[PDB]
Parts: sequence; C-alpha cells; structure tokens
Amino acid sequence: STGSATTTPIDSLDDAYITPVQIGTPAQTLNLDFDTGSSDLWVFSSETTASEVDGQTIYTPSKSTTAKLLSGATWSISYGDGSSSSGDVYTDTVSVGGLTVTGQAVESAKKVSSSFTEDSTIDGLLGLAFSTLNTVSPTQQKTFFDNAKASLDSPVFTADLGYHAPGTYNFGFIDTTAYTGSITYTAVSTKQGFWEWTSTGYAVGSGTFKSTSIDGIADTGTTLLYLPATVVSAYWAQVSGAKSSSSVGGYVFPCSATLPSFTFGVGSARIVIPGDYIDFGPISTGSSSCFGGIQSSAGIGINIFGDVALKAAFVVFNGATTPTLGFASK
Ligand code: NA
Repeated sequence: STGSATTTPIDSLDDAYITPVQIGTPAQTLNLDFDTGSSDLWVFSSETTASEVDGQTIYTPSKSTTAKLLSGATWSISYGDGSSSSGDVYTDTVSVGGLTVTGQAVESAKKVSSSFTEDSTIDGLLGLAFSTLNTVSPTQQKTFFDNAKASLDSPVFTADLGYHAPGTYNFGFIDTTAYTGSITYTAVSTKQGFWEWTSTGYAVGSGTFKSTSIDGIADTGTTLLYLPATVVSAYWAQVSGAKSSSSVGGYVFPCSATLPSFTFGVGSARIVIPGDYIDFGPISTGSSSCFGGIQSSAGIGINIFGDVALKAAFVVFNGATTPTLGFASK
C-alpha cells in the first residue's frame, strides 16, 4: 500500500504545515500537524475543555462506529516550545492520503495549552518520530507510520515541504519526479527517539564550506533551523545590522536586508537554503525589525533541522530495520 497527502502552510510565514487526516467511520477529517519530532497522534475532541477550543475541528468518538475507548490509557506531552496537551485514548481507523490503519491510537485531548487554543488552523498533531517517545500510559502506543509500515510497499515516508506553497507527505514510496539529482542517505541514531543524524558542515552565502560535524534532528514540527551558536553567529555576521535580541528571543535583522543563503552538508552532498527562506518577517506588526529563521540551539540541548532546512530538500525518512535519512535537492 501507499498514501499521498498534500501539506499546506498554515500562514504566510510557513509557521507550520497541516495535512488532512480521516479519523473514524464515517470519516471525520481533521487538519493535523505532522511532526517528525514527536510520537503522539492527538486531536482536539468532544472531550476538550470547551474554553480551550477556539475554531478547531474536533474529533467526536461517540459519532464513530469504529471508535473504542482504550480503557485506562492516558497521555500527557510537553513540547520544546513550552506547549502541552493531555487526555485519554481511543482506537479508531485513521487514513492519510488513501493509506488506512485500523486500530490506531487516537489521543483525545481533555486539556491543551494556550498556544494550541490560539491556533485555530491546527486540529492536532500526528507524530512521526520513533514509537519509543509515545506518551500513552500504561501501555505505550505506536505511531501511524509504525502501524502502517508492514503494509507499505517500502518502509519509508517522505517530506516535501513547500516554501510559501503546498507540498506533499508520501508513505510507502519515493516519488522520483519530486527531486533533482540523487538522494544522499545518512546514518540515523534512534537512541533519543528522534530522526537524529550528523550534518557534515555548512557554508554562509557564497563562502567556503566549513567541514564540521553537527548532530541534530530532522523535525517537521519545528519551524526554524536551530544550530550551534558559533554557526549562527557566523551566518548573521554577514547581515548588516543583525543582532541577537534577548528582549525578542533571538536574532533579528533589518527588514530592508537581503539575506544570504545557508548551505548544510549531507555526507558529500550539499542542501542550499535560499536567503528568502530565512526571513520570518516583522517581529510585531509594522516593525522594521524582522525575525531570523536560523537561531541558536544553545539552551535547547539539541540542534534542530526544522522546516526552514527541510523545505529546501526532498527528505526520505527510511524506517527499514536500520533507519536512515535521505536528502535530495529539488
Ligand atoms: Na515567534
């Protein structure tokens, strides 16, 4: 089997991407944030505290003939941005892009934090990291990918995120039309439950490539590229008037600037992030200070190849017995 679904930016900045997902019988379609940095499929629901719902589409398990309470199971998750959610668990049929899993754990939110409530466009998350991070207790549950894997034509999914445009998540196949050149594969450590890999280095603009190992995770659920402070300082030093602002919470730059590209290494291959991808717009409405898309990972305890980096590539998440990542230009 295979599946193919379009993923759509939630706003003009590509702050996140939503992908429609069918849950239940008859189908209830919710727009979920596919997150390769977490392992819970959770949704706004008929159980969510009413004051914490503001415009999201909810899953109502009592209207699904295939929903069953997973008795005694609870979940609770905290993300890197400080947001959180928790609740109880149903099993139900879940389809993505024509690919169906029966008996998927659908984590129904009873509580969500303010950042979820305030984002009307995201109806929940679909985690695609390793199932060892799933938060369901007392019986840990599998991700949608892990439950689909054995049925897929190939045990892979691919992320093809757009810059200010829709893109695609495919399950079970490589679309050889979706990228240029060849795919370079690189080793993954699953020890922290992430798609953790080691970049071979970087370049700023037209500058020389610096060969240096940068361990980090491929995380579709993180907007920005978070890298060591040395690397980030070297990038923003090429932008006149850029500075790190403790008041704003990262590097800012004059909105009048033209940003340089940023290149990262994948083995001997190179992925180029155009400068435009690094512009996250005014810090507040009407400001001439703009927020940067490359930020320091110092204090986060891991480097994160988020959407800024991943949307410059066609990315293969290879879930074979020994997982690997692949990157191609596109
Ligand atoms: Na922000």
